[PDB]
Amino acid sequence: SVIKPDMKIKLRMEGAVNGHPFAIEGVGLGKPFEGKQSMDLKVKEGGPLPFAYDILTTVFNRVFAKYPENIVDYFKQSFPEGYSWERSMNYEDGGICNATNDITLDGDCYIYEIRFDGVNFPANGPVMQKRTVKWEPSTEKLYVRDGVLKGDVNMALSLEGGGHYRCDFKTTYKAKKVVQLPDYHFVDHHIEIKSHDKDYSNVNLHEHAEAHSELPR
Repeated sequence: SVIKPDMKIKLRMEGAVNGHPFAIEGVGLGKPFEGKQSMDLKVKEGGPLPFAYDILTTVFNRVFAKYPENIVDYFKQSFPEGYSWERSMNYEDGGICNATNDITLDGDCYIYEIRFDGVNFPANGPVMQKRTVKWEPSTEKLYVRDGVLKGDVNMALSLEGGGHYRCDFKTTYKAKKVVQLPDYHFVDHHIEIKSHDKDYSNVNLHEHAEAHSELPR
C-alpha cells in the first residue's frame, strides 16, 4: 500500500501562547509499522519562545503507532487521502491549548499543516516559567463517537525540583474518506526531546507508540 516501512515528515506550525505569535517548521522520518519517529524542529518566528517547549511536542500523527493485526488501524487506512485531528489540552492550572493538524501525503512524505493556540497560562506557572522536564509515558484511550474517532489521555509533565503538572487531552480524529472504524482500544506513547539548543531554537524530538486491545497488557 501507500504506507511504506520508512517514510518522511514535513511540517509547519503557526500559533500563539497567551497572545504571542510564533512559527516552527520541521522535517523528520519514521517507521509507521514500528510506531517510531524522530524529527528536527526549528523556530522560524517569535523566538526565543517564552514558554515551555513541551506544550508543543505532542502536536508535532497516529499513523506512527504499531497496530496489531486484530485492531482496526484507522490511521493507516486514511491514506493516500489522509486525515486531520483537533485537540484540546486542559492543564490543571487553567491553561488551555487548542491544536489542529491537517495531514496529507506527497509520495513518501507526510505533510502537516498545524495550528496551535494556548491561553490563560498563569505568569508564574510551570509553562510560562519553563519549569517542565518532560512528559511521562502514557496510555491513550480511543473510542468511536458519531462516525469519527476520539482519543483521550491523562498526561503529566515532570517538574523541575519535583512533582508533576497534569493535563487532560481530548482529541478527535477525522479520516478524509470513509474508512473502517475501530473498536475500543489503547495506544501507549512515550515522547522525548532527545536534544535541543539553549533557547530551543533547534529541537530533536522522538516518539514511540504501540496499540493494544486488552488490559492488563
